[PDB]
Order: sequence, then structure tokens, then C-alpha cells
Amino acid sequence: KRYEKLDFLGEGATVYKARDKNTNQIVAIKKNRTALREIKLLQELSHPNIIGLLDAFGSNISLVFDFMETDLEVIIKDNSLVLTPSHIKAYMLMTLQGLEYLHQHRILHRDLKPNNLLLDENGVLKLADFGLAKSFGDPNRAYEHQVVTRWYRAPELLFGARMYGVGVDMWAVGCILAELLLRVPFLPGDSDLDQLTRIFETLGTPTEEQWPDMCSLPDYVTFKSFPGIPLHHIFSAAGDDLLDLIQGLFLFNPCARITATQALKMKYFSNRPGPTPGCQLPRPN
Ligand SMILES: CC(C)c1cnn2c(NCc3ccccc3)cc(NC[C@H]3CCNC[C@@H]3O)nc12
Repeated sequence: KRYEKLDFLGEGATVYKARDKNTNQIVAIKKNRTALREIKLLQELSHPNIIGLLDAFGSNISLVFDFMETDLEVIIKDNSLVLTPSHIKAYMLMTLQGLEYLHQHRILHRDLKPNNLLLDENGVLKLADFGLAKSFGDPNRAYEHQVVTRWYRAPELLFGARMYGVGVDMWAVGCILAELLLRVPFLPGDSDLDQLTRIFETLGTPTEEQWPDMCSLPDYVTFKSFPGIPLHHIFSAAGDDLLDLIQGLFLFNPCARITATQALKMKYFSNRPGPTPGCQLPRPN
């Protein structure tokens, strides 16, 4: 009644474009117990790189956010675009500044993947779809457990961990970074077992030194030994500063794995070339 419905945008939920009658501004309208958890976590937060919940109303519920023009998946899949090292540095910087904020507020995203990083027409990247986000402390049930799509999913979750932390988001950011570099999914498992296969044959089956607790995980099972592939072989364009960020994000021990803040202090972010101005980031038609 306050927002002029315009164009359909998705079905998961159900999203629509709309024009607010008061300000005339363009927004996106998204239309349960976790529905309130979502509004709870979001009405709180304010960060340029986190989508901004502008309004809500009941009677299925309707979340009003700012319109976004595109997302990393679209960009990644757009052959017309060539991503430069500066482009990639920019996307990551914004992604990690948003994730550092979330984590400082003891929140896990738990569903980080390229289509959940949205971009506005000024090249501001924003984390979105907090339908799985939870406060760090909240417990994980066995049969209600919500887990990212398997290609971005961290090894501890594939081994059925119920106690976990930021490393689950940091792994997903590693898989996103790899996808920006290769322009295809990094680790495209065709099953949860095959997702681990792929992880180990790419990165090496973990030693006990690399991952002390691994064997005590609930769904731990014995895979063959794979040596893995050197990252400079996988990512042949990447400088040494980037290689070290990647390696940091893909450490098997979830407690050794690099945090958003540790990532952000990495030489990579202070080295030339600098991150593209948002207004210069590549745009699809
Ligand atoms: C609900 C809010 C976060 C939002 C703002 N703009 N916008 C657009 N904009 C158009 C668009 C087209 C292509 C790629 C991305 C966005 C599409 C869209 N689609 C719904 C889901 C789809 C899966 N990824 C998260 C999206 O919010 N949701 C939204």
C-alpha cells in the first residue's frame, strides 16, 4: 500500500521491485520463527557493505531493501567482462569489510556465495540474504541444520560439525575468491562425499598436524591420500601476496584459518595495484 509494485525479481521466498510512494525511491520487497530472526539481525545492522533493511510489514512478511542492479555470479558469468587484479582486490576488500563487521557483532552469514554478494549501480558490494545468519552462540540442531550450497561449504561442515565459527564464512570467501580468479566454480562437488573428494585432491588430504581434531568429527570418514596441487599451479596469474591470502582462507584447521580482520591486514590489500574505484568496476548490460 506504500510501495508501487513493479517488476518480478525471484522465487526461492519471493522478491519484487517497487517504487516507494513517499520518496519515489526504488527498492526490492522480499515476500516464521527464522523470518523474525532475519529481521532481528538486520534491523540492527548498518554497514555500507551489508544490505540495508529499510522497512517491514506483516499476513506473510515483507522486507524492504534498496534495489541492487546485479551480483558477483552475473559478473563472473559475463564473458564480456575481463576481471583485473584491481577489480578483484575491490570486490574482496568490500566483501571482507562487511564480513569483519558481521563477525565483530558475533554473527555468522552461513550462506556466502557469489549470488549473495550484490552490487548497486555505483559498484558498492553488499552481503545479502541473511536467511541462514545466526548469532555465534545459538545452537545447531541435527535435522533443522541449515548449511551453504555444497561448493562453498567448508570441510568441517561436510564432516558434520555442529559446533563451528567464522572459518565457515572465511572458507566460502576463499571459494568466492577462487571463482573470481578462475571464472568457474573452484570446487564443484556433485555430492557431499564428492565435495570432500574434490577438496582433498585439490588441496591435499589433511595430516593430523594440519588438522588435529579432524578424526573426532561426527561424520569423519577415511578418504584416500591426495597430494593436492600447488596454488601457483592452480592460480597461475596470482602474485605471491594473493597466493598467501588464498592459502590463509583454505587452511584446514578451522582455528588456524584466517579471520576477516587477519585477511584485511594482509600485504595484498596494501600492495599495488590498488582496488578499482566503485564507479569504475565492470558493469553488465
Ligand atoms: C532483496 C534484495 C537483497 C535485493 C535487491 N536487489 N535485488 C535484486 N536486484 C536485481 C538483480 C539482478 C541480477 C542479479 C542480482 C540482482 C534481485 C534480488 N533477487 C532475489 C535474491 C536472489 C538470490 N540472491 C539474493 C537475492 O536477493 N534481490 C534483490
